[PDB]
Amino acid sequence: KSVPVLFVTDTIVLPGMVVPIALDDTARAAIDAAQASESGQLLIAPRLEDRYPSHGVIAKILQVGRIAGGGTAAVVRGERRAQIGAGASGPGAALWVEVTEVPEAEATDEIKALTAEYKKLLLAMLQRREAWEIIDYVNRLTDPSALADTSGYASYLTNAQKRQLLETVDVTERLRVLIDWTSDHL
Repeated sequence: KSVPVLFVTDTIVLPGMVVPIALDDTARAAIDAAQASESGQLLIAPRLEDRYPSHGVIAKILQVGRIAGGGTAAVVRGERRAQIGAGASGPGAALWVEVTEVPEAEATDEIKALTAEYKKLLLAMLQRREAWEIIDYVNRLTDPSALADTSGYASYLTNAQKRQLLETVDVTERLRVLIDWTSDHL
């Protein structure tokens, strides 16, 4: 399964997040490519360093629009993690990658304990932010991955940390590292 890929340097999109992305040359190429395709699918991947990243997030383009400063951003919603395979030039002038579905994770009882205690630290950290409205939603949230998502929007995590979350398909590994980073709130 082949999709146009857009590399981000300044956000990270995890499954479920909705983010604007300022479109550079490479990026509008990808956006154009995705809007032509059957599926409209867009792969969102962290910074290219010396290798294709192991994983990106399949995303749906919500809206493409001009923004302050004369440039354009695309609003995208992350849908699911995908493993990145082979690359090629493709339709349009986009970079195209073979992707495959990640396996979904069964609800281990220790995942539920990890998710429970990450939720406790998150609510404290949100309470420190006076993010009262978000505390409302986070209270109703039980989906570990969807909860693990929340930290993509966190301003106290580096984009390197967030990339490490993206590339960690293991939920119990994700929750644990999130517990550590969120537990840095002295």
